[PDB]
Amino acid sequence: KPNEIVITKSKRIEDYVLDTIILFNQGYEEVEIRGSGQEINKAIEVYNQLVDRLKEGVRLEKVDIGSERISYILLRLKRIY
Amino acid sequence: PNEIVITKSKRIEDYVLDTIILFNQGYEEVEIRGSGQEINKAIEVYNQLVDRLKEGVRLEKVDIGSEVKDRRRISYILLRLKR
Repeated sequence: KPNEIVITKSKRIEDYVLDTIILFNQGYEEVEIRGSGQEINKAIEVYNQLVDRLKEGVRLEKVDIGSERISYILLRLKRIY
Repeated sequence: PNEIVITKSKRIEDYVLDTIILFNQGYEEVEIRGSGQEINKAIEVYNQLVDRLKEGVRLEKVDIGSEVKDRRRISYILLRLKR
């Protein structure tokens, strides 16, 4: 659960990127990022900024989409050393 | 033609109608692309196709990323749906 992030309106994209890299740095090899509704685009932009930084060092392990009546996306990312 | 790009003008139900008609016309797989704001919209099109077609439609592939469109950087989602 500490490597499970929910994207909300509260923080900037860049804050969630830093949150994710800190979790990776702390030894969680995988982090889940969840976004729903208007924050699906935000979650994808968090992923894009992570890839921009880490390149091969991060891998998109799994993408789930669905409804929970609002849409959601769930991304599983893996740090690779 | 079976490569749909979601915009702000059309409603979700028109894209749903669009996809089902492509399915019946012989396009077994339809691609739905949404960028930036319309990522959430594209997923909603998918969810309604599921809500009406149930197991008659399968999510084959989901791509996410960023790219440059009309010289602005945008996030995108690409959904490939199979009938």
